[PDB]
Amino acid sequence: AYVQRGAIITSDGVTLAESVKQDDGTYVRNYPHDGMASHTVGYISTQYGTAGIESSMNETLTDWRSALYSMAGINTTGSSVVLTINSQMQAVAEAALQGYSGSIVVMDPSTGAVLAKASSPSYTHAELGTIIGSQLVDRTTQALYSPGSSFKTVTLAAGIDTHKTTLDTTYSAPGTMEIGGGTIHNYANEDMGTIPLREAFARSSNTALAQLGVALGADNLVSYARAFGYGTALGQDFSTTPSLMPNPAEMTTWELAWASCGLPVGEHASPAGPQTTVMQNAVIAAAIANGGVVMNPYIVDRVLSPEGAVVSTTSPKSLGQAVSADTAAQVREAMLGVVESGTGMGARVPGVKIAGKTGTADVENGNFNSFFIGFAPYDHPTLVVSVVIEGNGENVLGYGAQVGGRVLAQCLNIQAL
Ligand SMILES: *C(=O)[C@@H](NC(=O)COc1ccccc1)[C@@H]1N[C@@H](C(=O)O)C(C)(C)S1
Repeated sequence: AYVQRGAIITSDGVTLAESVKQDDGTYVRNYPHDGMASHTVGYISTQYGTAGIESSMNETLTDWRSALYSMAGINTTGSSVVLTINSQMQAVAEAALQGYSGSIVVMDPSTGAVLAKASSPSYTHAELGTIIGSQLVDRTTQALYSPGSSFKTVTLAAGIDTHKTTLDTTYSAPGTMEIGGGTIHNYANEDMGTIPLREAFARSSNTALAQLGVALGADNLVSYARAFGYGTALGQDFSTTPSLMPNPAEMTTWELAWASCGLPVGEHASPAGPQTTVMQNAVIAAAIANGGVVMNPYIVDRVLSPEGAVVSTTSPKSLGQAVSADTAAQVREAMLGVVESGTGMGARVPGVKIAGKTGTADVENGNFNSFFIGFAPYDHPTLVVSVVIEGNGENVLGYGAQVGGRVLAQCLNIQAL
């Protein structure tokens, strides 16, 4: 502890972590704006473990002289870390989760840079010096959720990219339908008649999208999911638990039908899926917004020497092209429909074209979660949002979309400055 640890700063210059020298000789870790991006800034605690940047960039932040403790402070001084996080967007995301459990990720679609990353409930660093699904879980990257209908984005992308369907192709979308010996149902058993795929997607018909998933087959469904990041521990410089899909060979038709609507119901050796992180949902939206090119997200922009010189800069890196540019353009158009006339009207913001996909998924004892992935502006997107609002007793139907749209609009205004 005699070696001064480097600082952690936002892209807009807000210091979130500093080490301060003491007369004693040692350094104490200070956290200005304590409470901001806590899970991302992280900590090193005996009781609570290690997390975030303090942990992952520990060496950067962290010979004859080594044998002398009195000289530790002299030779080495840790380098600082500038994050991609913008403090104003981070504040926007934190304000939007007040009163709720869940998370939000805002990301640049062309690079995968994480501009805001918020999990709720959260905590302060002061609180770690006391006794405390807890606040410590990072719901953006280390909690897995059934994505529900937000995953239809992947089903749609795969259907179009394999040239098995088009947005104007019609589908029967009844209230209930037998598939693989089990029943699939639209929400509220709504019978929508025969409708084009773009409308089945905007209105989020499970019966229609399940039919597409069965037409694709398990290999295709899983393969496309993986091409968007499933099975990868996303993040160049932060830890994300991989999103999961089953071994396609173990899937049944009924399982496949539900999986295509974002509900993991499989029973077999491999995991049931899809199970997703919010960060993964953001990566999917970004890929779609970025002409199909998937980017490995990152949260460190650059590293600075104690003197203030740039030691290294992170380079954006692609995880591949999951779908063609033509496919991505069709998926974007379908997502515009979700917001302009479908289940995502709550995301609309006057004067800006926002596109996205909603989902709602049942969890334990009558609880359900609301999801939204989206991007803006529709034409030439410069931001992507991914949201989950956990209901845990409260009815949060459509909340993801409302939070998502509000966050995108506020972040676009910040970008314009
Ligand atoms: C996708 O998520 C869909 N979900 C369902 O039909 C199951 O939905 C619910 C579970 C619990 C409580 C209420 C609904 C279809 N898409 C949803 C969406 O948010 O887009 C939906 C509610 C419109 S139906």
